[PDB]
Amino acid sequence: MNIFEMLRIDEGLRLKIYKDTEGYYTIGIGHLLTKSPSLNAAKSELDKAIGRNTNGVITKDEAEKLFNQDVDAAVRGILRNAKLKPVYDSLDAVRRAALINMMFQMGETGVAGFTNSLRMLQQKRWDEAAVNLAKSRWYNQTPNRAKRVITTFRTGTWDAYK
Ligand SMILES: [Cl-]
Ligand SMILES: [Cl-]
Repeated sequence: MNIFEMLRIDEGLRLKIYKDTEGYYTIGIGHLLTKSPSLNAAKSELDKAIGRNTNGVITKDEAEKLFNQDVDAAVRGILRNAKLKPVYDSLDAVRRAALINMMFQMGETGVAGFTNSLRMLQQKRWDEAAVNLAKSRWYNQTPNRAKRVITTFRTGTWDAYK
C-alpha cells in the first residue's frame, strides 16, 4: 500500500464531472474543479486543466495525470508550510501518508485548523491525537474516511485500508 492506492480508495474514480460530498464540481480522482455553483465554470476549469475541449468528460489517463499532479502538490504544500513541515518530518512513512490524505482532501487551510491534533501527533501521543482529530466537522461530515485516516495515525499500519 501507498499514498496513491490509499487516496484512490478514498476518493474513487469518475470520468465525468460530478459533485463531491460538499456539492462541488469535481472529476477524476477527487480533483476539485471549482466551488462555483456554475457548471459552465466547471467545464471551463476542466478544459483549462486538461488542455483541450473535453465537454465534461476525460480519459483514465487524463484522470491519472491530474492525480499525480495533485499528490505532488499536496506534498509540496506540506513541505512549504512552516507549521506543517515539522510535523510531517517527525512522522514515520505510514503516518505521513495519513497527513498527505488530509491535506489532499482539505487543503492547507482545513489542515491548519487541526493545530492541536498536530501537536499531539508531533509528540507521538497516538490515542490522544485520534480522540482530538475526531472532534471536528471533518469527522462528523465524512465519518468512514475520517475513521480510516485516524486509525492510520493511531496505529502506524494500513489495517484500515486492508
Ligand atoms: Cl490543474
Ligand atoms: Cl466517509
